[PDB]
Amino acid sequence: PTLEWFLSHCHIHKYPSKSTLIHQGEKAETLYYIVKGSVAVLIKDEEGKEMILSYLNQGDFIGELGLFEEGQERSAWVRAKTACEVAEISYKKFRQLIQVNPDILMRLSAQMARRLQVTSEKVGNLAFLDVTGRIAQTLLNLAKQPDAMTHPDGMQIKITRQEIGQIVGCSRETVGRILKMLEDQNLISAHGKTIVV
Amino acid sequence: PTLEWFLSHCHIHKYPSKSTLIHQGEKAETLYYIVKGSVAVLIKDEEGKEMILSYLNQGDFIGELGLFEEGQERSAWVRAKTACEVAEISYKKFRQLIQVNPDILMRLSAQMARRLQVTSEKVGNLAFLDVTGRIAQTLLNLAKQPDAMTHPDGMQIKITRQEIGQIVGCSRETVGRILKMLEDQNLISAHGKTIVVYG
DNA sequence: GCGAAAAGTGTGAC
DNA sequence: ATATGTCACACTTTTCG
DNA sequence: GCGAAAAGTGTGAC
DNA sequence: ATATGTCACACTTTTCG
Repeated sequence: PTLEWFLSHCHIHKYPSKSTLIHQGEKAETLYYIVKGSVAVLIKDEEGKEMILSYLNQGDFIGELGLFEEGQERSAWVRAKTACEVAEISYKKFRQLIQVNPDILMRLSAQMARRLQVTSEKVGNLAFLDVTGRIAQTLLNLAKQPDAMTHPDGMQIKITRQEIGQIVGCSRETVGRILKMLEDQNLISAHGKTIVV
Repeated sequence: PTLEWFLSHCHIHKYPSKSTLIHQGEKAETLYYIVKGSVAVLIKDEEGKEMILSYLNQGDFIGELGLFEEGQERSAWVRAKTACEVAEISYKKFRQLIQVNPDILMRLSAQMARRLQVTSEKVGNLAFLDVTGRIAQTLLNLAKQPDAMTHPDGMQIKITRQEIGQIVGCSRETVGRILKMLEDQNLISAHGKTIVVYG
């Protein structure tokens, strides 16, 4: 609909998996769009520890926060979870496409709107739930979003305790002994893959 | 400017301190705007422990997360920190107000860009810093807010150690202690009103 | 500006 | 208290040419 | 579906 | 190896009518 006139004016690129689309602090000049695939947003403490803030996918805009004031820089990091085709438009041409048609600027804002809600939750979990709890929300919320494939009884999913470790914010081994205390307790089963029940 | 174009379409409302302007469950259908005053956004623990997410000052929009979808609830709480003339429109008259002068969709979206930056940072702080870390930072920030009196040396923040405990995610006593330590180092001076930068 | 009622705060071994 | 992190390395379990 | 690295992971007790 | 949460209430400071 609106997207094709939009998606026409962009330069399109294919990023191999694990590439770095965006760097923290780099000066924000380009908006992006995930035409194919998925990406990861994560930030970093000067002493190297990193935390995933979210997974983004086909349909979502990227690097939109730089768009509204200028001077500023990329707020987070965006790596390629897998291959992607990314339409890229300078802020400037986009600042224009909005003057022609108001619909794409909305299609952005809706996007930032649910992300400001999904993020605020994440603050509350970090502050109210102990790790064990955050991990069960992660294993629920993960095991549903499109990556997840319909297990007979309780969807399945592929995640490393390492990575659960950077969403929940604890470490592979604590993620470890706890996860098991779930299999035992009986609300999940796992072995490389994680079978939610 | 057309912000006035906006208010002249809106309808004000006077609130008093501590009054909860929005509540975490109800249906979003109005989009506030803070004429005069400050308000605080916070969520709650399964039993009441609050966690203030951010304060919102005059010239801010409130409850704009429903504006882009139907039948979504209000996601947090918002209580007047002070008195607040808070303008109102409704979702639809607002969209009707958009397809005409695109400007304020822009002025709203911009505020929602900052918020995700600030909130992203907060999740950095909770996940990376330890309490003295997070409390120093809270103090760097509030020292920087709009509601901060000037002091010869440093900024005079006015605040309740109970509040810092909420903002930061720690209990009341932990704040009291840390606050003490920082004074001993001569980094602040406290007594209800606090001064950041020695004293 | 008054103070009385309400709200805020330390303390310390687990 | 009570919850969670941090150590080394041989260990699985998953990678793919 | 072949094995061989490459990843990813469980110790425990401070 | 560690940090911060806990519990009660005299005592201190803020509120607001």
